[PDB]
Amino acid sequence: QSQFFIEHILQILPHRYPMLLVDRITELQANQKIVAYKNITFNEDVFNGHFPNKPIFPGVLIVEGMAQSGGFLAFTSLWGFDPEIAKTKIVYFMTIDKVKFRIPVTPGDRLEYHLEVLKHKGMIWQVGGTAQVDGKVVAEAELKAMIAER
Amino acid sequence: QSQFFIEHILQILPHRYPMLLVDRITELQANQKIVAYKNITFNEDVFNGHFPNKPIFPGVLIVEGMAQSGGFLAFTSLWGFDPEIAKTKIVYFMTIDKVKFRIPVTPGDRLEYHLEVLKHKGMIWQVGGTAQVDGKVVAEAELKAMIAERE
Amino acid sequence: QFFIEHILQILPHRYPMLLVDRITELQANQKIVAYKNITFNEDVFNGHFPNKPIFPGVLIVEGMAQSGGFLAFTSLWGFDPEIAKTKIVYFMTIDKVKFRIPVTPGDRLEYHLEVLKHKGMIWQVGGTAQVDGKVVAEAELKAMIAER
Amino acid sequence: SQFFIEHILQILPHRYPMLLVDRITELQANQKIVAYKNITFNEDVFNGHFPNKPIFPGVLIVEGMAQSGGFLAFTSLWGFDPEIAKTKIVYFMTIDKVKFRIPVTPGDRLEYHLEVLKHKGMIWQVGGTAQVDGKVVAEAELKAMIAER
Amino acid sequence: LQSQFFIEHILQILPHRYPMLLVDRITELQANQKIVAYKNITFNEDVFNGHFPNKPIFPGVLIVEGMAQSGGFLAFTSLWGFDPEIAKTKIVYFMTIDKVKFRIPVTPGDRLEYHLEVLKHKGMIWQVGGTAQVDGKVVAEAELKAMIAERE
Amino acid sequence: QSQFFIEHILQILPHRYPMLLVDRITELQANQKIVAYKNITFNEDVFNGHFPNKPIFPGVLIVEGMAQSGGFLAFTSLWGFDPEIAKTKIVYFMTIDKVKFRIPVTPGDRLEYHLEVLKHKGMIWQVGGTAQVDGKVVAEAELKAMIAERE
Ligand SMILES: O=C(N/N=C/c1cc(Br)c(O)c(Br)c1O)c1ccc(Cl)cc1
Ligand SMILES: O=C(N/N=C/c1cc(Br)c(O)c(Br)c1O)c1ccc(Cl)cc1
Ligand SMILES: [Cl-]
Ligand SMILES: [Cl-]
Ligand SMILES: [Cl-]
Ligand SMILES: [Cl-]
Ligand SMILES: [Cl-]
Ligand SMILES: [Cl-]
Repeated sequence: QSQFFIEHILQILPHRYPMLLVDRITELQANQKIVAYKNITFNEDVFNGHFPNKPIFPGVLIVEGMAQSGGFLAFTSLWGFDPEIAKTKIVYFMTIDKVKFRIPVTPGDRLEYHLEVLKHKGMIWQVGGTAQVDGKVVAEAELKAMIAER
Repeated sequence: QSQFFIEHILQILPHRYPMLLVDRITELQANQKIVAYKNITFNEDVFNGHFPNKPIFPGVLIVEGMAQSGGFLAFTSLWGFDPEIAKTKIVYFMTIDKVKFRIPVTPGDRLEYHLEVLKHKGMIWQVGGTAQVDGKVVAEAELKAMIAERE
Repeated sequence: QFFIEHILQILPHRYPMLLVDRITELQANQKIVAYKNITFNEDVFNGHFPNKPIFPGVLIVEGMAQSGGFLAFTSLWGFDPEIAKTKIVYFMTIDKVKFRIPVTPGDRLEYHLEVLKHKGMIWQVGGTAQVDGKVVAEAELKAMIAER
Repeated sequence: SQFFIEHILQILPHRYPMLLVDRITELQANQKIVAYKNITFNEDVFNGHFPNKPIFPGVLIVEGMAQSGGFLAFTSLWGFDPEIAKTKIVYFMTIDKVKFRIPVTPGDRLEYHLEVLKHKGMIWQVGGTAQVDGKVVAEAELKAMIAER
Repeated sequence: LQSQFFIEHILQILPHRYPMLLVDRITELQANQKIVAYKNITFNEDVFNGHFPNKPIFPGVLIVEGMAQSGGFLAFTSLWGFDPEIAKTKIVYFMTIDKVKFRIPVTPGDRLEYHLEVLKHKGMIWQVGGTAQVDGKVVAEAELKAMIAERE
Repeated sequence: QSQFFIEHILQILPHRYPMLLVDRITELQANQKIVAYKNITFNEDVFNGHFPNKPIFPGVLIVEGMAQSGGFLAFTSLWGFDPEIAKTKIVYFMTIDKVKFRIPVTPGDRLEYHLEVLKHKGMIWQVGGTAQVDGKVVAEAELKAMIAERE
């Protein structure tokens, strides 16, 4: 497909509350790129501690959302939307590089992940891109993952 | 004076996690109307139970969100943006009428509240409006809440 | 009576949105009496409100809808956990609700719903929420049972 | 003789999700207390105790009796005094003769019945039962120690 | 029957789940005799939000609960060995708790070690006693009798 | 000093539940290095979703933990144990580089943070190091953080 909602995302990723950080897929081009996003609301538990009276979505969780997006891209590229096969795979994330945070993310923001395949050799996938809020780059990162059996 | 962010909301409304359901205020007209919104994400505890495998933002919480929007409008119309006064006030729901849910709200939606003051007298405010997602009415509601000093 | 275990087999709601603990009375297509205990040990109170525990008015209504939901499921298909696991419930309308007394921890929130009208999966009920014999709230609502 | 959650919050230092006393229905200084905690499915504890079979932890029933006994010990000496309450801490040294007879589930009103067995200085020993609708669901003896915060 | 079991194995034997599964690993196990396990204590636990604000103390009753779960694992395990399918139909219940003594407060950063020994077993009835230790020191003492019952 | 417990960490770091991922500091050298750790237990909410029936501590949270240790070093380096000045600040992640995840971290693990100061000037600190479990490197990373006025 091209558009995947939360119910579809749930069938592909093993992630669940409170670590499923991708609400909807707006664009998906097999083996090339994925545009998705996660809404940022105050009503999230992480905001209880990050930080009191100063709600700021954790930079490491922006990268996690990006990794998740990359993982969905990789998986669908190999087997498409296949819930059955999804249950038998795992995407190990081996490395993270060139991460830069330019603007803080906060409640009310629509955190949009933009990832593209940088390299794919065998079970290894290298993805990179940015996270954006209303058109502006809020962060960037590269990630390398390996695909294996669960 | 017309747009407020989560920090400004925290200084006005007494609500807190997991019952602070307004993330940002986009426009505000004293004693008249207010437009605000709350982002809906899967990463909300309410979804563990509503319902398993089928994330649906609870209709009653959409109404709560509209009430809180009215509350913000009510408080600032009264004392303006005054945190020290807001600090010791709570808000009680008095009545709810003519609410209709038209479209289910799910993760990924930007729930936009549109409230207009139908009548107010002292601490008693009567608002009515809609909750919208991508310009479409997903809910209609009318409510009356009371602002009161913690005692 | 129907205890939490039975309620779980019929209603699709789960933590932290399952707000009915026990069903004390049930009369098909007529009325249902049930309740939910209110204790400080509930997450909602962390935010409603700090230093002043007030059970949310909208949750009192949710508790009434669920009570009504249980009446709809059983009136429709009897106590059938199998048919129940395929359905969910949507709120359609809420009207004429009034809150008279705040519900707080230590209260036994009793739901009293009667059937006003029904047709197919669409049920309209109304009644009150009571604490120690006094009406703390009134309400009318219409909900729809659907295939998830 | 009757304290509601706000009063309880001013005396006990416990907070969510460890404040296990909702209301105090009876209190005789140096003698006894009767209080209760409502049990509802809407409690986080039930997610794991246990999945598909909600049962209020027996050790949490004891904790509730401890908190009640500590509330008794404290108010007996200083009464309803929020200010002093902040300068003291009632922790427990021992717990004994505990027995569980009936499982406590969502829908039950868990009533704590503690009495002062003996006390000397800041060391108080209470004991009694946990009851649901008139029946004994548990019994226990505890020895608290009141010290400076 | 092995002597070391990790969380993956504990999850298959005990029915407890978040936030009441209080045993993270088993370091030694001896059928009908004893068990040594532990639970890591971190600030990132919901219980510390209210016990207590600004002064995180791991609840004494939870230390006891942890010892009971250890004894429970030992009991079931001594009887059926590592049998997940059967474990799934049994459940251990507290019958009594006696001689509980709290000696030292447990706090975030501590490794709460459970040392339980079988004082008497007879069918589904098990009486165990032991201590909760932190860095070699006894922080708690307890004794309890449990029952292995049917889940239905 | 050289060792701080949870009560000291609370008075310095702005992080609270569920994002305070450092439990104890075992070694600290002003402007040079720090060794701290966070206990890993199944009794953590994060494990409900990462992942069901297969608890693994999130790699990004391991880095976050290293960042917090660095932040604790940075602050006490410039102000010592000063709770009054500590509450007038937060820390912002600026960059992360060279992170390798070698071994999965699970309940029962004592996640040890080893960080050294690579560069530092003003409120800008650059640290790098590893996260260890029973003396084995389970991860590596470099990061730059900034201590900023709460405003
Ligand atoms: O160690 C694991 N790493 N990654 C799992 C995983 C799987 C997919 Br599919 C994915 O898109 C991503 Br991102 C993952 O992290 C893992 C191990 C077991 C399970 Cl059941 C799930 C995940
Ligand atoms: O320190 C204990 N209990 N409570 C302590 C405590 C609580 C709050 Br509230 C407080 O502000 C402070 Br000063 C305390 O020491 C304790 C003392 C002994 C054991 Cl064996 C276990 C716990
Ligand atoms: Cl950050
Ligand atoms: Cl709904
Ligand atoms: Cl209300
Ligand atoms: Cl139990
Ligand atoms: Cl304790
Ligand atoms: Cl990971």
